[PDB]
Amino acid sequence: MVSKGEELFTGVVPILVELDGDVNGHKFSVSGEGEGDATYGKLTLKLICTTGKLPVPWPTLVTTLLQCFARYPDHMKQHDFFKSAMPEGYVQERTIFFKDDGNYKTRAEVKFEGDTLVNRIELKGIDFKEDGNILGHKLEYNYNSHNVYITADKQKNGIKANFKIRHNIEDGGVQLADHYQQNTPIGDGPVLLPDNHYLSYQSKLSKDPNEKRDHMVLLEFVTAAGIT
Ligand SMILES: [Cl-]
Repeated sequence: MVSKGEELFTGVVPILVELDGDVNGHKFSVSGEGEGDATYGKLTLKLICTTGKLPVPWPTLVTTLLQCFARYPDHMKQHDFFKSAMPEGYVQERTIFFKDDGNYKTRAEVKFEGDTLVNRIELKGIDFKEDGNILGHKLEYNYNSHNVYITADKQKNGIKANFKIRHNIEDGGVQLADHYQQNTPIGDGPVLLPDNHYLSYQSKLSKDPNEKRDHMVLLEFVTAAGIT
């Protein structure tokens, strides 16, 4: 295989996610577990709000709460930065602009801790309207399909990405969330720097019928594309 880190994703990998958030002073934490299967580009997570009631809609946290589980086609294997940075991992940082509303800033470390892939995140949100679509909880509990556009950032030995999420509004149009992303390796080992391509995402949100805590079950299907 074209990276040593790629070897770590040939089977099902257990996942842990931990997020600490503060949006307009409303603090919260989220803990999740699940598994990823990069051979099929699939991951499943159950995420719990461990502080009680989540003060923002679950859909607004989907992108923050594992691009190393993308399925890269065989002809694209030299473009998989994410797996090449494993097991030491990478930092993923974003600014997320909600149109006509506030923004999230996130910093995450995605790395192996033993045999488990862990995503540990800090999120800060500011400038939200208390009666906007986010703090007013006006978003549908569902998720559209999007492309994440990736380019190399050789100066940082990493990558950049951008994309636009469309969150359906209950009885309305959509709330846009414009994402800007950077990833840089944590380790010093060599990584794969890609040609321009994209990750095609499809996501499904659901609930565990036996779970009484505030939670989200998230299934993502992720496939790299955009190179002939
Ligand atoms: Cl929600």
